[PDB]
Amino acid sequence: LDQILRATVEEVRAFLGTDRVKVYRFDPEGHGTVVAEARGGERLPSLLGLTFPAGDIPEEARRLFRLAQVRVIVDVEAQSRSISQPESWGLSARVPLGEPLQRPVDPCHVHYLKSMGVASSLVVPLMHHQELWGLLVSHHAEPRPYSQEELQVVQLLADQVSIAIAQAELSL
Ligand SMILES: *[C@@H](C)[C@H]1/C(=C/c2[nH]c(/C=C3N=C(/C=C4\NC(=O)C(CC)=C4C)C(C)=C\3CCC(=O)O)c(CCC(=O)O)c2C)NC(=O)[C@H]1C
Repeated sequence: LDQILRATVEEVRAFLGTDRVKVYRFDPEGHGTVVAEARGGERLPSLLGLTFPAGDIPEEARRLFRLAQVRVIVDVEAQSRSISQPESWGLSARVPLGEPLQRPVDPCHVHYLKSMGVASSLVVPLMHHQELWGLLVSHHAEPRPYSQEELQVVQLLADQVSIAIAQAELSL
């Protein structure tokens, strides 16, 4: 699995040429590990082999990853603002899909990325419909907005990858 993913992040990155693209596996406890990381160069430190703090993924958001497989952070310049204080939640039948087009992100995570030297982050999961094995995230040091064309690229590869991680798991 590791070898496959590592090969996936390196090759895919070459196509996106994005400052940094990595795969993030989710552990039932929340302790996920970087099993795939690509970088343009020694410009941005490598987070490979490092462990992220458990709980990095909130509650309302993580549930969306399982429901809509669609998340992205907008240019910090436009300064999207949000509050970690949501009103109730949707029902099983209802599937909330970013009511607004600006889907503002609370400041806590925005400045967090600023600390990472990132302005806009895109997320295109590499997993199943009702089950999340991991998450893919791309970093672009530009205030430019996200385009559907970007989705076209990962849509075909992500689906083939999400399948790879699923098929590879059977080995063990
Ligand atoms: C601050 C109190 C907390 C918080 C809230 C929060 N998180 C997001 C957005 C995202 N979080 C990430 C982070 C990652 N990038 C990575 O490199 C990795 C792998 C190690 C992760 C998991 C990203 C890219 C997202 C998804 C984009 C999105 O906006 O959904 C959100 C949005 C959810 C919402 O609207 O409430 C917020 C506001 N982040 C924390 O970790 C807490 C400390």
